[PDB]
Amino acid sequence: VRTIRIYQPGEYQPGQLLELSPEAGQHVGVVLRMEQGEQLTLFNGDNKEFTASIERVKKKQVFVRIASVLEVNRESPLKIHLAQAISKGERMEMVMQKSAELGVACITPLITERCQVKIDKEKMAKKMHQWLNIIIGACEQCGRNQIPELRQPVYLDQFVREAKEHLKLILHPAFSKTWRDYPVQPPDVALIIGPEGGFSDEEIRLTSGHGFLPLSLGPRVLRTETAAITALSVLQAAGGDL
Amino acid sequence: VRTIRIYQPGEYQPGQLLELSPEAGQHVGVVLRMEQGEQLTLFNGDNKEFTASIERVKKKQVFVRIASVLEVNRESPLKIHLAQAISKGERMEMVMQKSAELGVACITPLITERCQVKIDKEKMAKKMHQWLNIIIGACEQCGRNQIPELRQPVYLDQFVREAKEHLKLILHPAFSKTWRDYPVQPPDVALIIGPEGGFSDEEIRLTSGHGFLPLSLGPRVLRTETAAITALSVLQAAGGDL
Ligand SMILES: C[S@@+](CC[C@H](N)C(=O)[O-])C[C@H]1O[C@@H](n2cnc3c(N)ncnc32)[C@H](O)[C@@H]1O
Ligand SMILES: C[S@@+](CC[C@H](N)C(=O)[O-])C[C@H]1O[C@@H](n2cnc3c(N)ncnc32)[C@H](O)[C@@H]1O
Repeated sequence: VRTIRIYQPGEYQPGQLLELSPEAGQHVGVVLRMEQGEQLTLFNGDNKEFTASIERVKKKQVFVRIASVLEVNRESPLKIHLAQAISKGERMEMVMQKSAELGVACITPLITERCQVKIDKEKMAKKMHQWLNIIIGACEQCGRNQIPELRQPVYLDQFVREAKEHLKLILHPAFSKTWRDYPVQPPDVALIIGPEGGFSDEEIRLTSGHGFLPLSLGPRVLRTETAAITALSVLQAAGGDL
Repeated sequence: VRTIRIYQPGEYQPGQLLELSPEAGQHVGVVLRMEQGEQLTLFNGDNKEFTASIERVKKKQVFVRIASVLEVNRESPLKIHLAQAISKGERMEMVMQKSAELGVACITPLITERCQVKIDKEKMAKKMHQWLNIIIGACEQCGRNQIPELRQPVYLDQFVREAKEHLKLILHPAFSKTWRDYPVQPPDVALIIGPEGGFSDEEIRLTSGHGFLPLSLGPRVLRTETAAITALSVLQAAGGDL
């Protein structure tokens, strides 16, 4: 059995008793049901890991004894900024979880013409909150000791205007080329993946106007959430740490 | 936009009047509520797309008239054999779907040491039916006109003994070799992926001894079902049609 990893930002040092955050301590003592003397690895989002053991469980609060600090970085050298068309429900959560597993540096939810979602300020905020916790959960899972940035949703126009990454790719069949036709390598990539219905010709004219080049992923139509993970897999395997 | 795709095995020809299989009629007649006169693209599993029109719908009996046949092959030239350790519930469903979207040729459900599944012949024949249907659904969605082969569950020990693919790979986070260290090319490749708990040292011992060579997918630990998506994406990108 592997050791449990818990996100706990902030600075602290070995030998120090730490009171776990509300969510951290509620994860450990309540959800995981762990007891005094059990072991834990904490990470702070800054690429450090802290070995620890549970000493006192008082209600939902959890106190942990730090054993040692170690600098452990599992980031890819290829920084990909995913711009993912918003899908309803579980598929978007799937993308949030697995794109973090695949080293994604930064995620922008994208509102595009053929997205089928209701854009409510209250609703969007809840989604953003839920998405960030899924990301942190995936980072506890996969070993990343730095949380990827989850940026506020923007329309296609804004994102394509502000995009400054050195390689800029959109998943779209027309005039597309495979990963071998592009210079996939650090520093960074902007990657647009669209909604189930795809993109309008006007949207392609706008993205193509701002330097986004068309990338294919084989002759089979991939689902929207499949396409994110496949695209990240292929780009990391080409010019990252896969 | 594009016509609804329905898997319909068997032999049939342009100009025939054809009664759809019960599951196909259920899908067309009840789920999708399709009307007489609407169009279907049937595929029989032999890289043929039949254009047909719905001539009568009576609950879940559906009769179509075949108009034309077109040979259309969306199979990867790399034949990948995924042997996926069996995981709980919806994780394995994701593997079946994504791997068919990704062009997998053959799937073997795999029983490894740390799998936590009750070996029940009633459960397992049922589960094999549910996995098959997820696969078939995936070919309908993604455009494969040929169903991947779904084999019976076998234990790791037997699978590794019997494997005959020209390139054999075992996926484990504590490896360092990447896809670039191997001749990933036709005809075929066998790939072994572990459960949520991974492989034991004994299993790594066993598979290495039977010629499965070590493959890593970067320094982050992927969920069992993420690893199937990433591994197939990378292998199709390297030697298939991605
Ligand atoms: C990834 S798809 C999202 C929709 C997905 N089919 C679903 O069910 O949710 C978004 C757009 O990406 C494009 N796309 C999908 N697979 C592709 C591929 N293999 N090569 C190039 N573009 C692709 C398609 O044009 C699609 O309209
Ligand atoms: C959740 S992982 C198993 C974790 C477990 N603690 C272990 O490593 O022994 C499930 C499967 O995904 C595959 N996998 C996950 N990350 C991988 C990586 N970075 N490189 C190669 N295989 C990986 C392995 O085949 C593993 O058995």
